[PDB]
Amino acid sequence: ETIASELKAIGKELEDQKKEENIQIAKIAKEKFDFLSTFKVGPYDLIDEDIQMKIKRTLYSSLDYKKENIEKLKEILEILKKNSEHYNIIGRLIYHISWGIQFQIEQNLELIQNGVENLSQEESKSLLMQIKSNLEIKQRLKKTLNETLKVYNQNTQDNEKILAEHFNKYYKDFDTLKPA
Amino acid sequence: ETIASELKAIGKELEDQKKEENIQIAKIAKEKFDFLSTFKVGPYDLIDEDIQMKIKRTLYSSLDYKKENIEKLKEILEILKKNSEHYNIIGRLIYHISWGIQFQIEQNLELIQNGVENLSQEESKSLLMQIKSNLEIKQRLKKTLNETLKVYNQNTQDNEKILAEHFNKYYKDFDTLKPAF
Repeated sequence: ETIASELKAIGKELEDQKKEENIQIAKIAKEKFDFLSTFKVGPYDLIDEDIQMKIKRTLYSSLDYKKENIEKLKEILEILKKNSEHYNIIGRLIYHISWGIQFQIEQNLELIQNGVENLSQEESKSLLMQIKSNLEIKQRLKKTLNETLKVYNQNTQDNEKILAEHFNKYYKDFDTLKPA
Repeated sequence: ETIASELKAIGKELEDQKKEENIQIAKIAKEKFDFLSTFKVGPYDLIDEDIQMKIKRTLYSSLDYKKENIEKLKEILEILKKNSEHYNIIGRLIYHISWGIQFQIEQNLELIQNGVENLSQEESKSLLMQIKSNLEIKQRLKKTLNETLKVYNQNTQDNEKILAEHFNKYYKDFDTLKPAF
């Protein structure tokens, strides 16, 4: 092909990405909006730095490292955390998906670091396609977080409208209050 | 007389509300959920401790000094502060009403501390009825804020429902995600 030349290149591409995000992520904990650093889905959950790293990677990346959107994500997660019934679905986003993706990427990166020559032709073929599926997932996710955010923003907007009109109704003066 | 006897008692009355709230408010001060202590309606607004005291009095009172409802009020005010257009209507609640009420209360308390005997019969009557209107309003406000907390609570609820539903739809798995294109 060479598939082993492709593979090695596709591995340098994502090992660069990793270095870019490593920096971008470093700055966010510098500027102090790295909520994921402390984030636990439940009360007494243990937090592993390496598992969180992976999660930051995908979540901060999809959000384009923007502070406004990372704050907005934090608020969404915080809202859902209130009800133990939402613990599971949050984990699916935070772990199964956000960590899960980085985990697959790391195994892929490893198979390449181990030597593409030590791979059967058909193994090299799966690795390549597998990598590409992971890259595609990242994008699917990015497009879903975009919607997640457009839904949250709308909601926030509606709440503002409602709240403001309630104030400009019962709060014009004393006369506009609650008769007993 | 003897509206004098009435006034005097309606005064030790609201002077009691003051010592109780003074304590209740004091607690909230070290329990560090007293946002009114640092709350400005606008960017570079000056904060007077005495004017804030009055506001805490009515605001924290109407919220039976419940730490949670006080947090909820803080969030409502914070949300509206974002748009400059809402500066006025916030002030009407915070100042004209919340401070305004305590201010009238203090003048009333003073007329009594000054001596009810130094008051005409006409004056004595108006004072009494005026006090009662203040004590009436103090309730209107309490009941209104509660409705306000309901409006906020409802909204919060709706947002939870919407968000969860969205989450369950898209985050169930990799396959539930939106298309890449």
